Amino acid sequence: SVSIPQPSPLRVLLGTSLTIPCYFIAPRIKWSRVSKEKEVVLLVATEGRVRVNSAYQDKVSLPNYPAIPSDATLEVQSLRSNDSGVYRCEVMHGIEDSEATLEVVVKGIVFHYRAISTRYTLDFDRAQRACLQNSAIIATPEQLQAAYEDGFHQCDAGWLADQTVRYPIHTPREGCYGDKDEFPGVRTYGIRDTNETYDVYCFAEEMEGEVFYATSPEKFTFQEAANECRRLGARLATTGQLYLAWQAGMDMCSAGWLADRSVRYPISKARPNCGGNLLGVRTVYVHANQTGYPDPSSRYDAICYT
Ligand SMILES: CC(=O)N[C@@H]1[C@@H](O[C@@H]2O[C@H](C(=O)O)[C@@H](O[C@@H]3O[C@H](CO)[C@@H](O)[C@H](O[C@@H]4O[C@H](C(=O)O)[C@@H](O[C@@H]5O[C@H](CO)[C@@H](O)[C@H](O[C@@H]6O[C@H](C(=O)O)[C@@H](O[C@@H]7O[C@H](CO)[C@@H](O)[C@H](O[C@@H]8O[C@H](C(=O)O)[C@@H](O[C@@H]9O[C@H](CO)[C@@H](O)[C@H](O[C@@H]%10OC(C(=O)O)=C[C@H](O)[C@H]%10O)[C@H]9NC(C)=O)[C@H](O)[C@H]8O)[C@H]7NC(C)=O)[C@H](O)[C@H]6O)[C@H]5NC(C)=O)[C@H](O)[C@H]4O)[C@H]3NC(C)=O)[C@H](O)[C@H]2O)[C@H](O)[C@@H](CO)O[C@H]1O
Ligand SMILES: *[C@@H]1O[C@H](CO)[C@@H](O)[C@H](O)[C@H]1NC(C)=O
Ligand SMILES: *[C@@H]1O[C@H](CO)[C@@H](O)[C@H](O)[C@H]1NC(C)=O
Ligand SMILES: *[C@@H]1O[C@H](CO)[C@@H](O)[C@H](O)[C@H]1NC(C)=O
Repeated sequence: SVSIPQPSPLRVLLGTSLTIPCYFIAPRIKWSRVSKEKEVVLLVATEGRVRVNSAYQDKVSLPNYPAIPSDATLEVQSLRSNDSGVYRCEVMHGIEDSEATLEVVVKGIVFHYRAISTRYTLDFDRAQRACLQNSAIIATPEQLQAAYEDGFHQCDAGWLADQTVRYPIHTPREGCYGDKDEFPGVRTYGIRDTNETYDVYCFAEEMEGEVFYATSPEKFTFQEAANECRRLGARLATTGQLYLAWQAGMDMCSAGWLADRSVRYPISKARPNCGGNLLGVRTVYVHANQTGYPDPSSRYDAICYT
């Protein structure tokens, strides 16, 4: 008689802490998560002891077990996008066993943003407006830490909502060592004066509409792309909306204009000729050091948003 007294699905933000109450009426508690075609066992508990999946140590626990033997409440800390899925609370008592499920959707995505004024040109105030102009708000360290645990690697320092300047690193290297040297993790410069200029990390929570490509035989200049999205009853998508679209699996091997006068394209399948065997939002720059948005007269597709 296992029950989870919560409506499904449950939608929570990236970087927060989750609590799934599970009650039931010597028993063996087993928590699992079903995401795509895979299933992961989070923890197993019996006789007052909790064995936790090695990769989820300190992240998941039973805060009320075994102090209350019939309370299998699960707590998940530092919610990532890969912590989304169908959570199963399973209890066994001898040959008997029942279960309850709850689908959890972790909303949001963190992305690095280099502005049209180019590298390290955003002070704390302009770092905040760049996110607002891209369907997002400046990210918190908790959100950046969660994105790093999802594999985010970016060797560009950027402002954060707590007036710190950080960047996440998985593969330490000359130029990306920071304060942490060869150990992986999110580097930090500490709290910085607001007049200092860096990039920024933005957190896009959600979007109501859909992102789609609009093209033509001879492509579009930036202003022609803006008119084409308008003609179709839409508008140019922002960088934040493209990242959310990519997160939902959008793939298009063609660069296109965005509302911030940038040129990007999403890649969800790693091919050599499309994205260079990399996944994510690829940005086209003028100079090889990833500086300078393309000239507005350059011809690209239009990335629209309903
Ligand atoms: C105050 C005080 O004092 N403070 C303190 C501190 O101190 C500090 O510290 C700091 C630290 O931090 O440490 C420092 O800083 C530093 O400093 C130094 C000195 O000065 C510096 O240096 C640094 O900086 C850095 O550096 C670095 C280096 O350099 O290294 C850098 O790095 C970078 O990073 C980044 C980020 O992560 C990255 O990204 C990079 O990398 C790169 O990248 C690039 C890019 O991205 O771009 C790349 O490239 C690329 O790649 C890709 C991939 O692979 C590719 O893809 C590409 O290519 C392309 O591709 C494409 C595709 O898509 O694929 C193509 O296209 C195509 O094509 C094809 C053929 O044609 C076609 O097919 C297609 O299409 C298709 O088809 C077609 C036909 O066919 O027809 C058509 C249609 O269309 C379709 O269908 C196409 N596609 C399309 C779509 O269209 C193309 O072609 C190609 O091109 C690529 N690109 C290229 C251009 O190539 C690469 O790879 C890579 O590499 C990196 N880099 C490198 C070099 O590596 C960074 O960034 C930076 O940052 C600094 N740092 C920082 C962070 O800042 C300072 O100094 C001091 O003061 C301390 O520390 C502490 C403790 O003690 O404390 C405090 O308080
Ligand atoms: C997190 O989920 C994204 C979704 O595409 C996936 O690409 C990435 O590999 C996942 N990371 C981890 C560490 O599971
Ligand atoms: C910010 O202001 C301080 C104090 O006025 C000044 O010394 C410093 O050069 C400025 N920083 C930058 C990055 O311009
Ligand atoms: C990037 O390369 C271009 C072209 O050589 C150069 O003008 C520029 O100074 C370089 N660095 C930065 C930080 O823009």
